[PDB]
Amino acid sequence: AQCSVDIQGNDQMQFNTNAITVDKSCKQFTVNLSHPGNLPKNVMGHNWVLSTAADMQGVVTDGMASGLDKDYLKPDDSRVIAQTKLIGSGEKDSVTFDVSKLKEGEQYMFFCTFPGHSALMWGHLTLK
Ligand SMILES: [Cu+2]
Repeated sequence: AQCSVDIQGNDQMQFNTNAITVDKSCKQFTVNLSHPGNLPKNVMGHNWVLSTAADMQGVVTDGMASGLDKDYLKPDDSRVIAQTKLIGSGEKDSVTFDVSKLKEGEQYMFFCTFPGHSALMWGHLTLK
């Protein structure tokens, strides 16, 4: 069935959606990230990272501190429920995670951790 979604990050520092719905009948969910545009990873790299709303800021801040060589994400970050690699234009990456990780009474957010991008590149991921 449909327990997957295609997300795009472009040269204008924007995702093509700020809301993803995960049907409760899904046991696992897949996000397929692509990067239309022409800019390379260093100027406009994008990733897809999922965490609780409360942990978002910490994940973003520590991600920047980790550096481009670590795809701007702190290694073994226990706050990260799902993540794709950092990609440049023309590249792609997919990630699958267990829906059981979406704890009851928690609001999940998806965002890009490349320095400054989360200002525009964010969205809600809700289970229903
Ligand atoms: Cu980005």
